[PDB]
Amino acid sequence: WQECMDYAVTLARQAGEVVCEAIKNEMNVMLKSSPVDLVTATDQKVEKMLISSIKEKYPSHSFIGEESVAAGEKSILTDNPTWIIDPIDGTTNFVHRFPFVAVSIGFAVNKKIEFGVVYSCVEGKMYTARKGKGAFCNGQKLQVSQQEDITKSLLVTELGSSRTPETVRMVLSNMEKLFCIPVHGIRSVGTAAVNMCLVATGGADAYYEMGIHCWDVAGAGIIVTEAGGVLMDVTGGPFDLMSRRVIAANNRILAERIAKEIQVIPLQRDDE
Amino acid sequence: WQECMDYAVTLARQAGEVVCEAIKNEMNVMLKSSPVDLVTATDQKVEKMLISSIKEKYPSHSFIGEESVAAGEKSILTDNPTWIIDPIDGTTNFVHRFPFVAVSIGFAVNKKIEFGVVYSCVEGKMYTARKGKGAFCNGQKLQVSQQEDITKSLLVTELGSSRTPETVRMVLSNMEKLFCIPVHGIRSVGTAAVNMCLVATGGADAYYEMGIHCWDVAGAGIIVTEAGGVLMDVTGGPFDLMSRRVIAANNRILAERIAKEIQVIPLQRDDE
Ligand SMILES: O=P([O-])([O-])O[C@@H]1[C@@H](O)[C@H](O)[C@@H](O)[C@H](O)[C@@H]1O
Ligand SMILES: O=P([O-])([O-])O[C@@H]1[C@@H](O)[C@H](O)[C@@H](O)[C@H](O)[C@@H]1O
Ligand SMILES: [Gd]
Ligand SMILES: [Gd]
Repeated sequence: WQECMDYAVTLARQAGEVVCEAIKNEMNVMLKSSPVDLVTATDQKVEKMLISSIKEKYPSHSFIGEESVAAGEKSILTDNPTWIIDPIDGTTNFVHRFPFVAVSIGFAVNKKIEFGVVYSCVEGKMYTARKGKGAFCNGQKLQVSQQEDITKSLLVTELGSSRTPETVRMVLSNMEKLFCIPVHGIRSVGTAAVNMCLVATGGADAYYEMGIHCWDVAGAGIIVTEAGGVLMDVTGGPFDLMSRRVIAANNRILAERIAKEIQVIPLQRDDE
Repeated sequence: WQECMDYAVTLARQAGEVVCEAIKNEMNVMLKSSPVDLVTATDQKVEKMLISSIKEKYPSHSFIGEESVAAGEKSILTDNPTWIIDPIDGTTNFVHRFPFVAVSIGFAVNKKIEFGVVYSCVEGKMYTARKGKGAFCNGQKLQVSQQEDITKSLLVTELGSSRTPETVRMVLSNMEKLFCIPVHGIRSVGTAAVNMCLVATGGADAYYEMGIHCWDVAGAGIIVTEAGGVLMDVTGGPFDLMSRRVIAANNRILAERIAKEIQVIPLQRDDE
């Protein structure tokens, strides 16, 4: 898989180049499932580039990509080598020129992530992680923080892409519950992949969200775990990649405390 | 004042060097008025340095600083030249190594800000602005966004430092109103001065908050205005540096629409 991975880092750098040239130019902003679910031409062409490049070298492999699943392809994860691609994680940031946009590639064999690559092109930061080998940013090794006390922790989360009132209501009240524990604070930079890479560096202690997709988190998940952190479902159980929920923490102590505090929001799975 | 200003830029870059070497070392964290109201040796160290060097060169000038006020100095603004200083805006970010911390200096004469310098040391970003002379980031000229439609805007705000349940419920309730207009999104980077600097560059369309202080916003306010933005009280009234409240928007249409939507929290003024 190291060949696949070496190839992946090369593709991520190239697609990052395209994303960061486009971010300063004029854009065609179109709508996906709602007025706040957006897509530009750059989302579409970068995903096209990546999928057809990988298919060339590795014609037997499977793909799950955002814009492809949007085009009618299905998100069904099987045992076959599958590349899980978000061409632009943080499309709303991109459209606004808010300076956090990531290219994300995860690679799963037997439904387990083997390596992940996250390229934050505006910052010039390349995060990579291979199962068993550690996590790196620009060739430097990452470690999660050591905080075990929730009342001294800094959390990252997002409000999400739903404006359904009851949903929005549970998101905000889950926030209030954690805020008033109290925790030191809560941050939102606008993309799941970068929020998670900030946990891996030890800049934040935990990230949680409900509503994300498998493509938003596949690459960054192995970066957290290889840096020493943990992935978990909001029930407190095992992380389920197709479930649309994630807690990504420095350790199980903080992970479990969050799970205990927050209420589950009902969501259709990626595999339904 | 250009000599004062050139001096200020030199001082901010210097102090930024202290902050950003300190951030990679262990801190003893201390509390002020609450368990989420944090201070370290560096906040105090840096403010002392800053105030000595200025009044070394400018004996007649007045000073307002966060840790000085915590040491019993009073935050009254006269017509005298006054340096308004936050050594570290983003102390909780600093403590955690969350990569957004700023040194902030504003300079007021006759109770109006003449110039402002904000140094985001981890990114190596120096934002400066002088009345009538424009806004710059590392030599590059800033311009706010053109967005006049609130339904297509991206906002920044912070949950703040109060854990009083009445206040917190108001903060989130105001959030919910705006989120559900709907706006494209809401981000939180953890420091007012950096939040406001993101508005000046055009990356975010507007920032608002209640509960901040004159030292959090004195430097970055003139950077937004010289980039073409507007400042305003959340009441709809004129911005008031001592009122603990601010909207910093790209334009009047957005600022007034926000004031309309949100309710005011009663706050103790800085000059009281
Ligand atoms: O659409 P996108 O920018 O690729 O992915 C985004 C995620 O990174 C973010 O965590 C989530 O809150 C947004 O709703 C959206 O899903
Ligand atoms: O205390 P500090 O780090 O100098 O300044 C911080 C501000 O930048 C931030 O906008 C606010 O939400 C925090 O409560 C705090 O006031
Ligand atoms: Gd995306
Ligand atoms: Gd401060």
